[PDB]
Amino acid sequence: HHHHPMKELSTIQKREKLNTVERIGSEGPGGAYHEYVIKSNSMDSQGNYDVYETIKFQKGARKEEKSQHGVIDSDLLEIVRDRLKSFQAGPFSSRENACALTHVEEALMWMNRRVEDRIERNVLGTNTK
Amino acid sequence: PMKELSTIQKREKLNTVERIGSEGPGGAYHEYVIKSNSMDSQGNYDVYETIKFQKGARKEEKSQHGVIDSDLLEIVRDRLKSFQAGPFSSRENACALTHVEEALMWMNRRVEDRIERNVLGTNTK
Ligand SMILES: Nc1ncnc2c1ncn2[C@@H]1O[C@@H]2COP(=O)(O)OP(=O)(O)OC[C@H]3O[C@@H](O[C@H]2[C@H]1O)[C@H](O)[C@@H]3O
Ligand SMILES: Nc1ncnc2c1ncn2[C@@H]1O[C@@H]2COP(=O)(O)OP(=O)(O)OC[C@H]3O[C@@H](O[C@H]2[C@H]1O)[C@H](O)[C@@H]3O
Repeated sequence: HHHHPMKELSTIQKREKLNTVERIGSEGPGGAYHEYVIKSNSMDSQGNYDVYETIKFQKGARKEEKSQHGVIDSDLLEIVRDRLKSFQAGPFSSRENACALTHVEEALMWMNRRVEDRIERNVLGTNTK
Repeated sequence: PMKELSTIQKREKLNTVERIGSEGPGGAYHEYVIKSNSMDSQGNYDVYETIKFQKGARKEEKSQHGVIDSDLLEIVRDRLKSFQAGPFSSRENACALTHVEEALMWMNRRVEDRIERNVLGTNTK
């Protein structure tokens, strides 16, 4: 349904990118964006994107008022973790995937570490340092 | 038919994640659902989002287009940097961000290795 700047993310990958990732909206809680669109570099025969998917993040903490519900970052990393685990058990494994997986799991471990630190201080879900 | 992922986080999880469909190319699933642990007043999920991955390499025929893992990590990267520059920063975020960026760098290395071996977009080791 979508026809083909500052908003596009500058990615680590530079060559042969499948998609562009773009931040949607304005800065919100914490100074972060809470909507992104992943869109193909390819057109269909009449100029629509082959891929145009939106990701909406939980906007406004859980114990704070008026919060839009959505995805949280650890969910995305858990998906990527499951896919790399699968590729590693399959026919096209690689050292690079492994290194990436280990780093993804440690990123997830640090995100959980943040969750538990905020539980322990009784600030999880509030607009607090 | 749970198909639910065993996550690193074990407490206060906002959402569950599920693999949808069957194993595909390379032995991986290409569709996932992120689903609330919370319901609205009539039992519907507050969050029900689906992520469909590029299934079957870009150069082969008969491929379903979609997202690739670098996109998800690039989004999480941006978000963490924004949080880091903002009011509610943390060491934990900084460590997670550095690990996310290194994961992204290892993913690029695969891409660049497959470009140099000139197998990118094909079903080869
Ligand atoms: N790695 C981070 N992940 C999320 N949020 C972060 C991080 N680092 C800093 N923040 C900021 O602290 C607040 C409290 O977060 P929290 O208590 O952990 O939140 P949550 O219950 O999981 O909700 C999540 C939503 O909260 C809102 O505020 C957040 C942000 O402003 C945001 O809009 C969220 O998208
Ligand atoms: N970290 C990995 N990321 C992706 N794919 C991986 C990884 N590790 C191993 N694989 C396997 O090698 C094939 C060639 O991948 P590729 O040549 O790099 O890329 P692609 O053209 O972007 O297509 C992408 C689609 O390809 C299909 O096969 C893939 C997998 O079987 C998959 O269903 C993809 O969803």
